[PDB]
Amino acid sequence: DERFYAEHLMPTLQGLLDPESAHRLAVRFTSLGLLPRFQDSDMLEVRVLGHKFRNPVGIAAGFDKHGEAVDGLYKMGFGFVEIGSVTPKPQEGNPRPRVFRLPEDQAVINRYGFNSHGLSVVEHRLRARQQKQAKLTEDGLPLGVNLGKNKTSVDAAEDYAEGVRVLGPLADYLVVNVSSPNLQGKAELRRLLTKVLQERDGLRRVHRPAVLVKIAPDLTSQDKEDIASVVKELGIDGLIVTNTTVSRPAGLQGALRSETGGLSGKPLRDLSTQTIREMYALTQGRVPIIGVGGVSSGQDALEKIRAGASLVQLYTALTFWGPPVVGKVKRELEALLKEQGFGGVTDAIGADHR
Ligand SMILES: Cc1cc2nc3c(=O)[nH]c(=O)nc-3n(C[C@H](O)[C@H](O)[C@H](O)COP(=O)(O)O)c2cc1C
Ligand SMILES: Cc1c(-c2ccc(-c3ccccc3)cc2)nc2cnccc2c1C(=O)O
Ligand SMILES: O=C(O)c1cc(=O)[nH]c(=O)[nH]1
Repeated sequence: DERFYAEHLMPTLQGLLDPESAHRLAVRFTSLGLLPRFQDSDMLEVRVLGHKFRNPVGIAAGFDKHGEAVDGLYKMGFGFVEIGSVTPKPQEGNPRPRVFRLPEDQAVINRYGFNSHGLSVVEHRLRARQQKQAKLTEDGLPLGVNLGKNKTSVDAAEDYAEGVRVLGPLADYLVVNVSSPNLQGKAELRRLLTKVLQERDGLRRVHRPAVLVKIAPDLTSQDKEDIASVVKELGIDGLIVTNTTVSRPAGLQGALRSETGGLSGKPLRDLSTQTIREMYALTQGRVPIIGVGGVSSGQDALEKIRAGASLVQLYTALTFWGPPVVGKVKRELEALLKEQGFGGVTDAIGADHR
């Protein structure tokens, strides 16, 4: 069943379809609940900032950009779902092809360019299931919403504020995405996050989400220091670490390795894990981190948890392994936690800094 997807059904779909087309079909299948069938280990439960997560494996932003398949993503086994990026006004993104497969590297390059249905459409989609989500979140399945700016946009801070106001009420956490491959200084990021956090605080208590920043793996050491400073200063709720990389590590073998765009998957794994490690030390383990980048196995997840991530996201591994990947990562993560003498996931967060 997991062997069937990895060895036969998934390679066949890839052989028959352009990646963006296959992305669209995946979303359709998931939206209709056409999914295969592991559940409910108490070791895997984690309570980040008080909110409780049933397992720590979520679907990264970008797969369900417009909130069309949220329920089917929970049905796949994910412990939380993140949708987006959503831009305020609708925009078409970049011309096609804009998604490229690097199978020799177990990697993807994409330059979607924030194709977004827009805040209004996503709002209605989320409003159509708002009370369903309330009960889901209560039973350990929270929802996150990832916000972008429009490309023709004038005030970037205004775009993120609109997102906070329109979609903040529907979200358990919000993500200010400032790390798309397709900002000036520390004082500029302080001005943006201060506006975002102010709009957030103006929402009613039961509609007041956590606010996380999502950062690139391509930051200089000074950028990471600056983010860490502003994050602790302004009381940002967390970090998502990392987005895709505009770097092109050596030894990438795919023919399409020189396409412009963000590289995801295995070649990002350890670069992503080292940024977690770095951001966790700079914030004294005081800020929750969702680790994302190249994760496709228990060991990939545990390395990021030991590095300081309280939760992990994946995306690219789903395009190779199919929906069975979620069960696989969960099953392995529980086995290695035991093996290594951890009581649960919470016992392991940051365990590498002792
Ligand atoms: C095709 C594609 C589209 C993506 N779109 C977004 C996006 O809209 N917003 C965002 O914050 N990240 C986006 N991402 C990045 C993922 O959220 C994730 O950070 C990145 O792919 C690294 O994870 P992975 O190697 O497990 O896929 C996208 C990634 C891919 C591959
Ligand atoms: C194969 C695939 C998938 C994919 C295809 C099918 C399924 C699936 C979902 C539910 C049931 C059975 C299969 C999931 C993901 N997504 C993608 C998403 N974004 C970019 C690229 C891709 C690709 C790709 O061409 O590399
Ligand atoms: O083009 C996009 O929509 C996009 C791609 C990506 O890799 N990361 C991101 O934040 N946005």
